[PDB]
Amino acid sequence: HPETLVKVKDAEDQLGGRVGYIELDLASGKILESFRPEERFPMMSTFKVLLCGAVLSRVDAGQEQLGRRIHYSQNDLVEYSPVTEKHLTDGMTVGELCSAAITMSDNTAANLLLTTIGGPKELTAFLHNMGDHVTRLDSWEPELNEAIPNDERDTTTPVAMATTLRKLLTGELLTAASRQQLIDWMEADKVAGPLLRSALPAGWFIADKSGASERGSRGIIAALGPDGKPSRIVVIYMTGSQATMDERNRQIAEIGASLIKHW
Ligand SMILES: *[B]([O])([O])[C]([C]C1=[C]C(C([O])=O)=[C][C]=[C]1)[N]C(=O)[C]([N])C1=[C][C]=[C][C]=[C]1
Ligand SMILES: [Ca+2]
Repeated sequence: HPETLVKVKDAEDQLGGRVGYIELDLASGKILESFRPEERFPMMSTFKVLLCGAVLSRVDAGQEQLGRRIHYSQNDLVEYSPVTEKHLTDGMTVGELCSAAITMSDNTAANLLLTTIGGPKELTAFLHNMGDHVTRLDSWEPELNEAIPNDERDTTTPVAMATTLRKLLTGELLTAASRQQLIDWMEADKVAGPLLRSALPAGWFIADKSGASERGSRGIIAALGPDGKPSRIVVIYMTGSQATMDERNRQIAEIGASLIKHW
């Protein structure tokens, strides 16, 4: 069962492109191990967590309500909108939109939530304002990461993402209720079964968020640990290859197995 760094390097040998990885201790924030920690990768759908962090920050500031209902029309729908496409008559609450963006990777939900904050540049401003001067969102879904490769637009680094996720889940950046709501949505993720979850032993906690481009890229962010409580953050990104989705998934699952077996 290869050591995690050995397995990450092997994944990159087999896939082509780059694989980036970091593991942080959740309590201390210390980097436990990493590979390409400071290199840029496309965020893909992993940004949806950060988006909902910004929404929750607005809640905490008295500027938004999770119960506020948003109506939208057929013309607002984009690709990969399995939840929002079923609510054209009734609309969805802000909190429902975050649940759908996080748990189902719903793209229209994410775009609606981006409208609530004024667009991708405002999410960047939110990240900047929490001390992340690396991560940037510039585009909407689904063009995010599909229109001509890393111009630094729509990218993060493993360390920036892991650091920022730790601050959202543990900091007093968010209120206790909002921190808990964010991790609850990640825990309820429905679409990342083939990834880290496939390696997870019974009894363990995981809160995660996956992402994909059609070709070349995959990723996941997670807070996980034994005995029902998260104790570490893991971020894995891969980009730049011509590997199949099955291949990409397999390699993330095998990195997961290594990190669990060598915990
Ligand atoms: B997202 O990664 O930006 C988004 C939706 C999506 C999420 C996931 C996941 O694992 O959470 C898997 C697949 C799609 N990506 C896209 O909209 C992207 N254009 C896309 C579209 C089709 C297939 C793969 C990627
Ligand atoms: Ca290499």
